[PDB]
Amino acid sequence: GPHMATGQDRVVALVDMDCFFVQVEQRQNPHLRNKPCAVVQYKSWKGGGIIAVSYEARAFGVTRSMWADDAKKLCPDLLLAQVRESRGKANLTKYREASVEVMEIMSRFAVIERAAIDEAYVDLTSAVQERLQKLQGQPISADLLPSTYIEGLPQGPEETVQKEGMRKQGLFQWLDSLQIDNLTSPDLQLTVGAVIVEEMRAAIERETGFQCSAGISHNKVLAKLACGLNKPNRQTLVSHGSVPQLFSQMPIRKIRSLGGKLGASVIEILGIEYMGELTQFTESQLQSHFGEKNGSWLYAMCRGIEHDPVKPRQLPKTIGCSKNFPGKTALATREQVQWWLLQLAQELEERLTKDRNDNDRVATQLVVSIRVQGDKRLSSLRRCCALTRYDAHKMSHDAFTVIKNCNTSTEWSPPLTMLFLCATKFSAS
DNA sequence: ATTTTGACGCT
DNA sequence: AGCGTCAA
Ligand SMILES: Nc1ncnc2c1ncn2[C@H]1C[C@H](O)[C@@H](COP(=O)(O)NP(=O)(O)OP(=O)(O)O)O1
Ligand SMILES: [Mg+2]
Ligand SMILES: [Mg+2]
Repeated sequence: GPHMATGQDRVVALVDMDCFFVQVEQRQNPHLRNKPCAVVQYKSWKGGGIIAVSYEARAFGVTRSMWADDAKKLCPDLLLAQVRESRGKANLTKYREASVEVMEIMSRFAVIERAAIDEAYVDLTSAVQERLQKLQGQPISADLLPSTYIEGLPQGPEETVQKEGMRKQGLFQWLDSLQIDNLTSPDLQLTVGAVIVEEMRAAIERETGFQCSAGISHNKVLAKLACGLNKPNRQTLVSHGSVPQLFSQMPIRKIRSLGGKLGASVIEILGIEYMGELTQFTESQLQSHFGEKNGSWLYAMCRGIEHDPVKPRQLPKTIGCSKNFPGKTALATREQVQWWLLQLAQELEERLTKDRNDNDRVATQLVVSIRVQGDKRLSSLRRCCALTRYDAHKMSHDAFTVIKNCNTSTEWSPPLTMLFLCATKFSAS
């Protein structure tokens, strides 16, 4: 009753760029704008692998991971932009730099947690408190929320036939119901959060040209889920009260962290399909099947409650470079292995030197990882060494030294299907 | 031959 | 420390 926490203490947003790498390339090349477009890496093997797809191309069925030759079978007029290749490998610098543009804009509004190259969480609790104080009892106009959806609305009792009509009808129902007079109202706090996110998204688009979607809720899992509900170029508010109906038909795998083996086990062991069905288990039952940590997390999450903080971290914690060597291209000679370690180490050196100048820090550990032909696991072996000098020849030599005894017997066997260098354990400089 | 990353958990 | 999970 009066003591049941409801996980309504925070306002959290997740901002995710729409078809991000495609938009970077469309900004650079106006010929690609408003077209079915994709970004591809490599070209010789089946036209290259698609890693990003414009919404116009998705309408034809083009997806991430498709070979470009096959995408062309679905979408003959598909336009393609190629990832830069340097030193024999795909080089993602352009997208990392565009990411920095967006992150630097978002951080003007609030503390952000960089969650991936194109998305960040925002803890808006303090900003909402401030805006509620400058704005005192003044109602919030629908004009302040021109691209916001209220999940679950409209409900109940003809513009309803088109999607913008429905959006406005749901928003009107929501705002009509709001009580602006209580500064402690969670629903009001979320609404002010959404106003701020509209401002943030407008700033991102104005200052970079890039469009994005966003979720606004009380925690990161719900913000992330909300964000995906009305992509692209829209934002979605998931209130605490919307959770029971939303979760009643939500496949377990759609919640972040449950998309893999753990989610599959939740489905298989409990014989359920949707997140809401989890409410019928005690915390102890869930802990018994999935462990203390997972059990408690699931017990709270299925009720819309999660406490994971927005971490104050705008910069990546590691800087890595990897290359796969599939099928017949697997590395089978000592010289091959050393040459590719050098290529990787040279890209890594460039990125580390820039990072040291920009961010006043230095990496102190080098992690070397390899995969052997036949092993399905991403990494077959991982070994570390000291990272004491930003020198590509030294880093590549040290990596060879730490992995050379994996070679069973001038020849390398079994052939290597992946090399990976990662700089870790940063200290201030 | 789904590539190139990145964060965090378990022991 | 080294491996495993999940993710974009
Ligand atoms: N498996 C993968 N491998 C390589 N790059 C990937 C990737 N998944 C994503 N990327 C890269 C390429 C992507 O552009 C970028 C962001 O990933 P998203 O946010 O998952 N997808 P996007 O922004 O394209 O579309 P929208 O969000 O509107 O659905 O990260
Ligand atoms: Mg995105
Ligand atoms: Mg994303």
